[PDB]
Order: sequence, then structure tokens, then C-alpha cells
Amino acid sequence: ATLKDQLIYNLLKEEQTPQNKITVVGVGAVGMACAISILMKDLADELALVDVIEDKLKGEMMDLQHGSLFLRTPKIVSGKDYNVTANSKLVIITAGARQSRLNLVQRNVNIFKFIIPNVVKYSPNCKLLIVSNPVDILTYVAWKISGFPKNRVIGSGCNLDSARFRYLMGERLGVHPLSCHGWVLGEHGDSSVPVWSGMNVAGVSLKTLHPDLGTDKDKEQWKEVHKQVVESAYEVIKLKGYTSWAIGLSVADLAESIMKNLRRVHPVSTMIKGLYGIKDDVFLSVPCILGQNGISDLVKVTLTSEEEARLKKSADTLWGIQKELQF
Amino acid sequence: ATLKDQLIYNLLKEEQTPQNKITVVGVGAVGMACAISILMKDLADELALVDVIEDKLKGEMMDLQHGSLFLRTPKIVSGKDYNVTANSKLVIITAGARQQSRLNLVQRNVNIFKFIIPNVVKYSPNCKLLIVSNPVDILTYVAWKISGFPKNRVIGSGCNLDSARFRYLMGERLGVHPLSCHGWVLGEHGDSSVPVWSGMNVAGVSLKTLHPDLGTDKDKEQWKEVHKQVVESAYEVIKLKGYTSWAIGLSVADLAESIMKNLRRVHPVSTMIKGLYGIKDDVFLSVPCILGQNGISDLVKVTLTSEEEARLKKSADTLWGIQKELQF
Amino acid sequence: ATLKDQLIYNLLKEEQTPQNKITVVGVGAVGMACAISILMKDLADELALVDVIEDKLKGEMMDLQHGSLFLRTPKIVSGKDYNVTANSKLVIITAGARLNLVQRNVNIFKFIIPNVVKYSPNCKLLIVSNPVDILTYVAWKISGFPKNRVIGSGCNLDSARFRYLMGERLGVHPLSCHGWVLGEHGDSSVPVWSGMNVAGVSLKTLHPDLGTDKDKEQWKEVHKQVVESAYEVIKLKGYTSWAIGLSVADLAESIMKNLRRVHPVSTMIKGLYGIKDDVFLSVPCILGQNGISDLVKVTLTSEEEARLKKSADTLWGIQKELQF
Amino acid sequence: ATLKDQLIYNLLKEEQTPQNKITVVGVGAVGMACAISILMKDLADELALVDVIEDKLKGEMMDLQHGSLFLRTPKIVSGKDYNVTANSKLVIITAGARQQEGESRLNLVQRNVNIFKFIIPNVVKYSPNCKLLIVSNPVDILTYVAWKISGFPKNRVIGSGCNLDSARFRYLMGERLGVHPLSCHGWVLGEHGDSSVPVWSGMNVAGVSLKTLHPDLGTDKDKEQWKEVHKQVVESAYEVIKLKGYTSWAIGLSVADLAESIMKNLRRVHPVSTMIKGLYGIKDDVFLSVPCILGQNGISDLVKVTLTSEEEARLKKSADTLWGIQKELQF
Ligand SMILES: NC(=O)C1=CN([C@@H]2O[C@H](COP(=O)(O)OP(=O)(O)OC[C@H]3O[C@@H](n4cnc5c(N)ncnc54)[C@H](O)[C@@H]3O)[C@@H](O)[C@H]2O)C=CC1
Ligand SMILES: NC(=O)C1=CN([C@@H]2O[C@H](COP(=O)(O)OP(=O)(O)OC[C@H]3O[C@@H](n4cnc5c(N)ncnc54)[C@H](O)[C@@H]3O)[C@@H](O)[C@H]2O)C=CC1
Ligand SMILES: NC(=O)C1=CN([C@@H]2O[C@H](COP(=O)(O)OP(=O)(O)OC[C@H]3O[C@@H](n4cnc5c(N)ncnc54)[C@H](O)[C@@H]3O)[C@@H](O)[C@H]2O)C=CC1
Ligand SMILES: NC(=O)C1=CN([C@@H]2O[C@H](COP(=O)(O)OP(=O)(O)OC[C@H]3O[C@@H](n4cnc5c(N)ncnc54)[C@H](O)[C@@H]3O)[C@@H](O)[C@H]2O)C=CC1
Ligand SMILES: O=C1O[C@]2(CCc3ccccc32)CC(O)=C1Sc1ccccc1Cl
Repeated sequence: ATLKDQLIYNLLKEEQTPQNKITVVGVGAVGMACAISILMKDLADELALVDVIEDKLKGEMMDLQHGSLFLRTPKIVSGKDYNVTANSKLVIITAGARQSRLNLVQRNVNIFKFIIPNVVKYSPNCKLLIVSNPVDILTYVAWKISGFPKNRVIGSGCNLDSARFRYLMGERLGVHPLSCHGWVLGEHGDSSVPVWSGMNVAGVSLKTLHPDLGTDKDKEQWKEVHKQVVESAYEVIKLKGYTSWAIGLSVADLAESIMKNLRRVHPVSTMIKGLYGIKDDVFLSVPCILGQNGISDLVKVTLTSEEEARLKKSADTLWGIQKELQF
Repeated sequence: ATLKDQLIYNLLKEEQTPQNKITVVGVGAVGMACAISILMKDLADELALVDVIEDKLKGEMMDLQHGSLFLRTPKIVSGKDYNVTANSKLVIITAGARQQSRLNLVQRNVNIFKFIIPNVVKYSPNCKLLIVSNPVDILTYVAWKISGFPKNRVIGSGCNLDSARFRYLMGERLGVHPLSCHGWVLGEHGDSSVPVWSGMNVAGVSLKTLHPDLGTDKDKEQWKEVHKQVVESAYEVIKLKGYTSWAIGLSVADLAESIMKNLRRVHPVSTMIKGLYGIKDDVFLSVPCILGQNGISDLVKVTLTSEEEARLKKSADTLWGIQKELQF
Repeated sequence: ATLKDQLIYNLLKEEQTPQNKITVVGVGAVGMACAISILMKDLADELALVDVIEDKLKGEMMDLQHGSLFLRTPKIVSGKDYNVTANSKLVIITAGARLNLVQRNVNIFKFIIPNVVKYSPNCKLLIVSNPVDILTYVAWKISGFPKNRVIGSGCNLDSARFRYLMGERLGVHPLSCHGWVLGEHGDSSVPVWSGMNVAGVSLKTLHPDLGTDKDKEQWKEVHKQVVESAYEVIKLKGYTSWAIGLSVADLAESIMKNLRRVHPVSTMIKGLYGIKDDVFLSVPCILGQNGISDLVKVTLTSEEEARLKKSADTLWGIQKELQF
Repeated sequence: ATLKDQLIYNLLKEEQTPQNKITVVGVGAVGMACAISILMKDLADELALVDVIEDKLKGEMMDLQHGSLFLRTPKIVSGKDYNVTANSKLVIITAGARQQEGESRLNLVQRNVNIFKFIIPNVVKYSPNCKLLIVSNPVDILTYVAWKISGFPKNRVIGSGCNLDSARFRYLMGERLGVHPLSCHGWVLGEHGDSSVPVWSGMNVAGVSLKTLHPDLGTDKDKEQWKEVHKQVVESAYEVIKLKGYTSWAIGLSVADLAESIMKNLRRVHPVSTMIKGLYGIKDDVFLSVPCILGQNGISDLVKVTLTSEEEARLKKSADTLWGIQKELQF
């Protein structure tokens, strides 16, 4: 017999559906950062990568595979064909077209019209995590095309924005970001909302201590912290050409909550119809409880009139683009 | 009174000297893969990054800082000046020209090291140096020569990755996790490495004993191709994606783990091998080394076949021929 | 509207089942060591504890629950009733007393195993209770499970102790010290000298007296120290707990994560080494999501084979008289 | 030539002083749960255990050591002699006196002082720059005692205080709200035990204040009786004691979380016991739990929580009581 048969006696060839599988779609900088972070946090028992550039895809797969001795994810697969993604619990979408606003979103619609039905065909029960920008519109697109219930379509939304905010808050106060609490909500990008009323260390509200916090009268101009959050991508892109590591870590944190059913609260993009006077089918970031069935619950943050008006404006602008899209 | 001062009462401002600081020199694809892997393994209380391309260096630093909420490394710094590297326990050198002859690669990397190593030694006189830049066996010798450090504190990444690839391919053939598939690739990193067939085993069961033709031309199952693929796999990845990063980053982070936590695990890394295998020259090659907080404290003396010994000797001869002409 | 409703808008409520549930049966020193080790390795989304002492059981559950902020296991439950164990992927049996011992632990298993099978029909069973090789056989017979899903902790800890002791002698971390103790867990275990190595260098080839009474360094006494270790620890602190907990958690990891790592655990060895009886002994097994999918056929000396066969004859002698 | 020397060539015979060493004093149920948790979190390159019962001590060491293959802490040592503790970064004290029934509270504390008169000077002799983490009860008073005996600056003397109390509170809150305790924020401060103070104003999920949504929160007229959450926090230990005989696992995990912040210099905020003179009208040398920034120098900073009048009066009454006991102690 073979050396394998001389060395190993088989009790059963009988294999099983992979039980904790993750797919990442897109193997650019963002997708590969998501992949390595997922691998180093031992979240999946099988990882699949899909992209349309076949050589790059195979090379990235192989490079990860060659690290297998130092990982605990025993199977890594890839291919242009979505059959490699079958029975994924979670599918992370990072592919898309990069930038006209309506035309750009329509180009990503046409891309998602190929990707999403493929994903659904092979993992009809998966959760979808949309990272591709503009994430709030593209989470809607994914939801529309998939037919999935709202709970199973999640946008990375303001998760990273909020992490950057807490990083920056930590530097100002000299405290680890883990102990600096603060939420950036709404539309990911220039119109996101820093919720001053919820910023705290050890349950001590900064706004109560410093009533002018986040206003034009603030002697310390904490508004600049939010400006830095919305500028951060630009600044990093100007310096290294793209952003990758921070988004990969933040996405892995979201995957952890879903795959381990933790029901931690994260600021991610979900369908907000019914809240803040919004009546259109639009997705925006609010704090959501994340777990095994995706977004089961959301936190009803108390917002001021101005903060609600900002979320409503974003919603109006997003709906205006969305009604003009062709599915 | 500022918000910070209303919120927080300071007890003292004293000291602040990093206890488990790691520096990565060179923030190319390799250096950054090393950095992310080290960060996600919680090996350091401070990570410093150094490079000559200041915009890229700053951008990478910022990108890592922006993920601090998800990490347990509270301080990440960078700069072109080596003062950012002060008091490092471990300095990882992943700086150099990225290749694509091998002699011209030596030429330029020796010049870069002539600048880098004195600066590293100035600010971290007590560090361990881990050399990844290629050709790693030569550049490990070079870093040793320049630094003046004792042998134990100058470590080349050597065949650690070659071995990890071998174990992955073995595990694929056998349907066993690479952790349970043992085998060692030693000697000169890359094209001339040597697989030690006699040590290949699962659960202490020697494959060579079961299958006497293993590694020879008579082998009907062509296990020699597994080592051949360790070489061919690498060039294949370069053809497909243009470089390799993740596997080398993970391998380097494993070495950093053994050193930082003083584990005294055995790794095939590149060390000063004068006194073994008839080798009488100051050559660095990979053998199994015990790694801990003093770097390479001991090495294992592997019994090699005549053929295996002759391949290590030929490498040592070649390397010394190159090294003996170097001008410091 | 309650405070909860004021704070949280529900999208949907239907209850889900755990994806990675582990049950630990018996909350003595061993059970709880396994449970804390399993919790700190983030292997489970639900942990179930079962025992017959209701006060102690509730107390241990609560004590773990109070640490939840520091863990990644969102639900910990306990109960005398096996309904709390339903849908388990892995069930670890540590219940029983620390001829006489076997019979007492068999009667316990006549109650435990059917209840386990009833609520988690597709689980892997990991038997830790002693004598582990016999009670693994008992679990298999009673359960009706195929043999890949009935696993004894076996010599996994014996081999871990051996590698610790080898590592102390050589000044090398046990991770890089390789050596296997096989066969019957306890007094009659077999140290496989031919497989002992560092970096693939055979100690036996380097030191031909290795394992014999002629050995001036008395490496044979390293195996004796393994056999006597539990006795020495039990003498000092009254029981052993931590090492077994950590070794059980390592097995759990390989199973839950489908790693296909090789571990020396107790499996049906009929058909190997001339053994004809339905006896379980430790050999290196590939462990994954179907339990033991494969085993490594270690090449043993004629002496080593005779030892395994003698253990098999002795175990069957006990097993044949057992009343199910 | 020994087998070892035939197999291994030695470049240098070692040995560095330990670099990330932790000592646990007391190998009872609490000390050992601290030890296992510290080991499974890879916080130390060397762990020392010290206690006076030599047999039990040796047995616990050997049992841990037999799990070495599964750990990443290469040196585990123990001894009755404190020379095994030399050069520890962090020394965790869990040793103490068991209460006798009917005993005055002063009397119990004094018996613990008598134990600390042996332990603390031994700790200081062999690790004079360490951080001391006091776990032994009553923790707030015994942290004061360790401070006085050691002569250490206050930043290096830390009581485990209300770290566990707050974690229980967040566990209970999370069960009520259907949210992981990591995302349920709330602080129990002051004196560990029956007189702790639940700071209702800081209780929140995602920055949304429960007190602002539900003004009755924590009061007697609250129809959801949220004050019972804090009642369960204060009675948790008693109920676990009654049920299983003692508590261990929760305190082990909480101490390991404190050790992580100190050893990795994280500057995370924890409610631990610190010398609080000069706050809340407290004018005595007493230790109470407030949110503290923990790192490699121990407590570098504290958070100044805005308290209500009744909250402030509760801390002051604790300080007065603690002080009244402390000024009677014989050092
Ligand atoms: N919402 C958020 O928080 C953030 C989102 N992103 C998103 O992640 C995306 C990825 O950016 P990078 O990785 O830097 O780009 P990149 O240029 O490094 O790589 C993107 C990859 O996507 C692939 N791709 C394009 N269309 C595809 C299709 N139909 N199917 C499969 N693969 C396809 C390309 O072949 C390319 O390799 C960005 O376009 C952005 O939209 C990035 C950062 C933050
Ligand atoms: N031995 C091994 O297993 C492996 C070795 N390598 C080696 O690592 C090195 C880097 O590879 P890549 O990251 O792809 O190269 P890269 O071109 O992607 O980046 C290398 C970095 O070195 C920097 N650098 C140049 N001179 C410097 C100086 N004086 N100080 C500090 N930084 C300086 C460059 O600015 C650049 O950012 C190469 O020598 C490569 O052969 C790479 C993979 C595996
Ligand atoms: N195979 C191995 O490597 C090792 C095995 N062990 C074995 O583990 C077993 C338990 O050891 P310890 O935890 O120290 O004993 P212990 O007495 O501390 O705990 C045993 C528990 O089993 C419970 N129990 C009894 N009947 C039960 C039933 N019908 N259902 C559920 N629970 C029941 C008891 O109430 C008790 O809580 C013993 O057989 C011991 O020999 C111990 C160490 C290593
Ligand atoms: N602050 C907190 O949250 C908690 C504190 N604790 C405290 O931890 C301590 C230990 O509790 P357990 O481990 O359950 O009690 P235990 O009695 O089981 O263990 C305490 C150990 O202290 C030792 N000891 C006594 N005098 C000593 C000396 N001079 N040197 C060294 N060791 C000495 C004993 O030999 C014993 O092994 C108690 O004092 C208790 O008050 C316990 C639970 C929670
Ligand atoms: O896999 C690798 O990537 C290498 C090959 C050349 C190159 C260029 C950019 C980044 C990385 C790499 C460096 C290396 O040494 C290795 S390892 C190797 C190389 C050649 C033959 C065998 C091996 Cl194991």
C-alpha cells in the first residue's frame, strides 16, 4: 500500500459540511487584512476567498496556506467560482467599483447583481457583511438583491469610525481606547454623527462635566476629534495609498460577535426605517446587538433635534440615489 | 480647568520605560506582515517601526494605531530616526532591496546594513537581532560582524519558513495538521536547503523506516518533490501575487514568541555554525536552535547522512567565498 | 413599556440553538478544571454542567457565570436533569469515584450514558473517569455510538507528563520534546523509546541503552515517574486537577476546531498487535469534528506488542464479567 | 558524554534575572484560581507560588507543571521561603486568616495584620520594586495594612476591591437586558462587600443612560426593582459560599484581568481599592474602590466620578468605619 496507508488506518472517509465557515469576497488590501485578522483570531474552521483576478487569488491563498503551521484554521480554499464558498455562516463582501455618484453606485449595483445571487445560491442561510463603499447604500443593494431578512444583512458602517474616535479620545485623555466610550453613528463618511451625550470614561459623562463639548463654544474644540475621524481615511490614503489594517481588525471584531454569538453592541449599518422620522428603506449605523442570527436588536439612542435632523438628511439623500437605481 | 483635569486626578508622571518593546525595521510587505502578526499575538507593550520612506512609514503607523481598540499593544511609534527604537528587546530587520543576481543583492543590502545596524545597537545595546533580509544567511553574518554582539543574540530567520512550508505540504499529503507532521529543512535558506529525511515522522514513527526509498530516485511516491515544492511553491507565489508576506510574517511572529516569552522551543534558524560538519569558517546556516530570552542559547546536533553533510558543506564553502571578499 | 423596551428595539425573538455547545458531567476537581480550561480557550458558545449534588452544582455554575465579563461563552447552565445538556457537540464525562472501582463506575454510567445519548445523539463522548480504558469501552457499549465518537482521555496526560520530564532533563520546552506513552492509562502504560526525539534526532539511536536497565542515566525512571506522578500529587494535595483539565481542553480544541492533530487517546484497538477483544487502549489518533477519524499505526517492538496484548487480555478479563 | 551533551551544544549557560515574573502568595482556592487564570492568559514568563503548608504547596506546583506542554509560561516555582519570589513585577496576596464565629471585626483584621507582618516584609525584601495586589479580605483594610508595612508609594499598592463586584453587576445587567456584559456598563465603588455603592448614573448601554431613560432606576419606588441587582451583587458571594463552600473562579478571572493591565501597561480603567484621602470629604488614610487607570507603575491616575449626596455620604460612612478599625490595629 501507499506510505499513507502503511502509516494511517482510516476509521471513516465520511466527511461533513464545514461548520464555522467564513468567506471573504475581494482579495485587495482590505479583504486580505480581513482574512489575516480572522485567521489570527481563530474564528473559522474553513476560510474561502473569491475574486475575479485568478493569479492574485491563488497566490494570496497559497501564502496563507504556507502559514498553516502557525494557524488553527485547517482548510483555506479559493476560486473564481462561488462553489468554493458553499455553506458559509458569514460572507464578507469587500469587492466593488471605486470612483459621478449615481453612476458609481449603479456600477456597484451591476457588480452586486453578479456577486450576491452567487453567494445566496451557495450559502442561502449566511449572514452578509457588506464592507464595500458607499457601505450604507451597498448594504441596501445587497439586501434588495439577496431577498434576505434585514437581520442578516449588515454593513460595517461606522464601526471603524467609532474605533478611530475612541483611539483619538484615548490619546487626549491618556486612557486605553477600551476604557474610552463614544459613538459615531449615521451615514459612514463626512455626514456621520458624533453623539457627544454618550462620551464617557467610567460612566462619567464628558458633556455633563463640559457642557460646551462638541460645540462652537468649546474651548478645547472636541469637534476636531470628529473632523479627524472623517478625515482619517483621506490622510492615511495620502500617506500609504490605501487603508487596510484598521478595517481588517474592525471587521474581525464584528465576525467574532457573529460567529461566537456574543450579542455585543456595535455601530453598524442596519435598516432604520421607522426611527427618527425616517420612512424610506435606508440603512444607517446605530448600535446593534450582533450574534448568531446577525442583528437581532438595536439600541434606541436618545438624540437631540439637531442629531436627528442630521440622520434624516442623510436618509433623504440616500433614498434620492436609491430610487434612481436600476435592479 | 481642562476636561481631562476635571475627569482625571494624576497620582504621578514618573518613569515610563518599555518592558517588552519590539522594533521592525523596514515597512514593506514583509515588515508589515511581521508587525500585524506580532500585534495580534500580544507579544509587545510597544511596537516601533522604522523606514527611510517617511510618508509610507507614517501611514502604516497610523493605520495600525486606528485599530488600537482591537489590540493589546498600547503604544505604536515610528520614525526615520532610530531614537524611536530605544530599549527594544527584539529588533527585526526586514529592510533592503526586494529582489527582482544574488551577488548584487548582497552588495546593496550590505550597504544598507552598514547604516542600519550601528543605529540599532546604539539605541538597544542589549537587544536580540532577528535578520529576515535576503540572502538571510549572509546578512545574518553581516549583522553579527557589524554589531559586535555575541553569537547568541544575532539570529537569522533561516529555514524556519522553509520548514513550515515542508510541514504544510507533508500534512496535505497525509491528511494531518502540520503541527503533528514533523520534519526539518536545514542549511542554506532557499534554493540549496536540505530536507533531513531521517527526522520526518508522525507520532514518532519515522517515514524513512516505513518507506526506505523515501527521498531517493527509487521512491515510487516521489517524496523528494515535497522538498522540491518547498522551493517551487515560493517562486510560484511570487509569480502569482508579486511577493510573499503572510507566511513569512507568521513564521517571524512565532520566533518572536519563543524569544519574548523565553520558551526554549526549537526552531530551524540561522546561527554561526563554525565547528560543525567539518565547517571551519565563520558561516551562518540553519540548524535546530533553542530560542529564548537570550536568543540562541543552544543548538541541536543533527546526525546527517553523507549526502546531507556534503550539501551543508558545499553551502558553507560558497557562503564563505562570498563573505571573505566583503569589505566592512 | 419596560426599561428594556425603551432601550432596545427587537428585530426578531425566536430562540436559536448553540453552535458549539460542550457539556461537562461531574463538577468535582476534574470536571471544574476541564470547565475553566475550556472556557479560557474560547471553545464553546454554551457550557452545560451536570452533577447529582445540587447545591455544589449550582454554586459552581454561578461562580463561573460571575466571571462572564472575562469570558467569550455567553451562556453557562447547570442542572441535575440531562435536558440542560441537549444539543451538545462534545460531552465530557468526569463523574465517578476516585473490581470495586469498575463496578461502582459502571452503575453510574448505566444512568449517565443513556441520558447523554437521549439529549445529544450526535455528540462526541470524551470519557475521563477512571479506569478510563474500561469506562470508555463501557460508554461505547451502552451508547451504541460508532467508535469514532467514543474517545477516552487515555494516555494524553501521561504523554504530556513524559514530555514535561524529558524537557526538564534536556533543558528544552516540552513542545519541542517528542515522545509517546501508549497502551493502558496508568501502571501498565508503554513508553515508546524508538519515537523519542528532539528536532527529529532519535534519542534511542544516539543512546542505545535508552529504556533498558543498563542505562546509566536511567531514562526508564522517567517513565516510572510518569506512572507515579498522580500518586505523588494525590499524596501532596489530595487529588489531581489542573494537568488533566489542560489536557482535556487540548483534546476539546482539536475536536471542536476540526484540527486533525494527533493525540494519544483511548480507542478500540481490536485488529492491532494481535488483539482480538473489544478493548480500548491509547494509540496516536487523528482528532477532529467526527472524533477519531484515523489512527497512526506505530511500529512497536515485539516487547512493546506483548505489553499491549497483556493489557488487552487483562482488560477483557474484567470486561467480560461486567453486567450491563 | 551525557545524552544531553551528545544532543545539544551550549552557547551560554544562562541565566537572566526573570523579566515578567508574578508571585501568588496563598495556594488556597482563590490563589490557585488566580494562578490558573494567569497561566492561561500568558501574562508571565515565571510564576512563583508561596504558602506555609509545604505539602499542598508542592503538589499544586507539580500539578501545574504537568500541564506545561499546554502552557506558555516556562518556569513555575514554589517554596515556603520567599527567595523563590525574587524580582517579581507583580506580587498577588491571597493568604489570610479564616474567621472564627462570633469574632469581632477588629479581631479578625488584627489576625490578618499578624499574618501580613510576616508576609509583606518578606515580599519587599526579595522584590522591592514590585506592585502589590491585595486580594485577601477584608480587602480595603488589608490593602491599607500592606501599604503601611511595605512602605511602598500608594501607586504600587492596589486592592482587588470592587473589580469583581462590578463584573457581577455587569453580568446581572446583561442577563436582564439580553446583552453581553462587555457591552453593559456600570460601576460598583466604595467598600467591597455589604456597603458597596452602585453608581446608577453611570449605568449605560452604548452611551445611553439608563437613569435618564428611567429616573426611578435604583430607588425604592422603581417598579422593575433594579436595586435588587446590587442586592444580588452583595449577596452573591454568600450564596455561592453556602452552595459550594467558597468562591474561586470569578475572583481568579477578575485578578487575571487586573494583572493583564499591569503587566501589559494597558492603562485600562478598573474599580480597584486605592488610598482615597482628599476626595469625597474623606480626610483619613483609607482605601476604597474608585475607577483607576492601571499600568506598569500600578495606579497612575484615578477617575473623579461625580457622586450624588447620598453616594458621597455612603463612601464617607465607610471611610469612618474603616478608619475606626485601622487606628486600633497593632503593627
Ligand atoms: N465601509 C468601510 O468601512 C470601508 C470599506 N472599504 C471598501 O473596501 C474596498 C476594497 O478596497 P481595496 O482592498 O483597497 O482595493 P484593492 O484595489 O486593493 O482591491 C480590491 C479588489 O476587489 C476586486 N474586485 C473588483 N470587482 C470585483 C468583483 N465583481 N468580484 C470579485 N472581485 C472584485 C479587484 O479585483 C481588486 O483586487 C473599497 O472599494 C471600499 O469600498 C474600505 C475601507 C473601509
Ligand atoms: N528570509 C525570508 O524568508 C524572507 C525574506 N524577505 C526579505 O525581506 C526584505 C523585504 O521584502 P519586502 O517587504 O517585499 O520588500 P519591499 O520592497 O516591499 O519593502 C522593503 C522595505 O525596506 C525599506 N528600506 C530600504 N532601505 C532601508 C533602510 N536603510 N532602513 C530602513 N528601511 C529601509 C524600504 O523603504 C521598504 O519599505 C527583502 O530583502 C526580502 O528578500 C522576504 C520574505 C521572506
Ligand atoms: N483519566 C484521567 O486522566 C483522570 C481521571 N480522573 C478521574 O475523574 C473522576 C472524578 O475525579 P474527581 O473530579 O477528582 O472526583 P470528585 O469526587 O471531586 O468529583 C466527581 C463528581 O462526580 C459526581 N457524580 C457522581 N455520580 C454522578 C451521576 N450519576 N451523574 C452526574 N454526576 C455524578 C459527584 O457528585 C462528583 O461531583 C475519577 O474517576 C478520577 O479517577 C482524575 C484525574 C485524571
Ligand atoms: N477580595 C475578594 O474579592 C476576595 C477575597 N478573597 C480572599 O482570599 C483569601 C483566600 O481565600 P481562600 O483561598 O478561599 O482561602 P484558603 O484558606 O482556602 O486559602 C488561603 C491560604 O492562605 C495561606 N496562609 C495563611 N497564612 C499564611 C502566611 N503567613 N503565608 C502564606 N500563606 C498563608 C493558607 O495556608 C491557605 O492556603 C481569603 O483571605 C479571602 O478573604 C476570597 C474571595 C474573594
Ligand atoms: O517565500 C519567500 O518569499 C521571498 C522570495 C523572494 C521574495 C520577494 C519579495 C517578498 C518575499 C520574497 C523571500 C523568501 O526567502 C521566501 S522563502 C523561499 C524562497 C526561495 C526558495 C525557498 C523558500 Cl522557502
